[PDB]
Amino acid sequence: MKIAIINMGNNVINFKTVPSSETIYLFKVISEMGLNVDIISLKNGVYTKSFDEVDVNDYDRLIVVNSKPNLAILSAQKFMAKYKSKIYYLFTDIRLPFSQEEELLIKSPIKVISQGINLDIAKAAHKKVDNVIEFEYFPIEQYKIHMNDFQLSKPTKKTLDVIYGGSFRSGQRESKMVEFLFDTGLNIEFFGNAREKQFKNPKYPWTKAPVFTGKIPMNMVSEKNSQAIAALIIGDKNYNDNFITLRVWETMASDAVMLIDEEFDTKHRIINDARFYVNNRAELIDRVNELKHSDVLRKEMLSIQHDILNKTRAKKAEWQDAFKKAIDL
Repeated sequence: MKIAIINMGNNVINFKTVPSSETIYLFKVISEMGLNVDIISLKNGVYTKSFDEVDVNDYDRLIVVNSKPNLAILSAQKFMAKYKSKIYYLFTDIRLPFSQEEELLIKSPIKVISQGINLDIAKAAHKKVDNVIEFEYFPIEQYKIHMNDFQLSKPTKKTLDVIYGGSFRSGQRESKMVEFLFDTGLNIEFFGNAREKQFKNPKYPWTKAPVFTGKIPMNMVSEKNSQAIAALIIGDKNYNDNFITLRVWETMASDAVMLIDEEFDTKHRIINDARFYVNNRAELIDRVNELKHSDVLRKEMLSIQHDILNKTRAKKAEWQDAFKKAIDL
């Protein structure tokens, strides 16, 4: 069968853009499943084919990913509007559900392959889509760990207590970042798209902020994380008890102990060990001190999380088969 992948919102040509890179990594892992795949974009290149150089109905399955209208957007729509079969939408971000004069109207039925295990959240987010639509769960984010050259970080010299990478997402996220990363009295670093000046809501007061550092190359999350004793996984609305994110795997792979905000995984799906979960600032402080004072606890926890990462990678074949079934192969 011939499969084509389209990035609905961004242009794809190289690794010099976060959205172009993730698309190329997905393409790589799907190709490696032993599938004839192409990426359709604006231009022809070492990784893509241009919309005008391919025939839309030349492909048997069409996979769509996504991450102010522009060229990539209008072109993708036009292309999909001429496609005559079912479109497979990878639902990887709660804020980015599929969404849509005649040359742009998509009429094909749409199957949403949800990264989150709770399909009701997936159904509610697309309640505005009139197209015939069906839902299925698949852990898409494991694509990074099934990369053939994925590796676990090795013992690193610690220069930080806690590290957190992320962008300034307001609301619960803002409230949770202030709760776990501010006024702790620990040596904390916050890397990514977030600046101290953004934390100006009188609703969430704090005295002392963590060290904010820039973004880091999207292939060094684990190495950045390894400089710390622990790395934190913070909850977000609708992600909690639903999605597992790339940050979880990147953090699990690192030399830093992965501590998870309880509210993000109340059933303890990620790791069935209470030691890895914290409910508030007090617990994070106590847990980090325990880790700092017991090299034995720290090493034990690390080997447990690396173990969980490894069993998961051990099921690569079944993950591949599940993916194919999800795209009706």
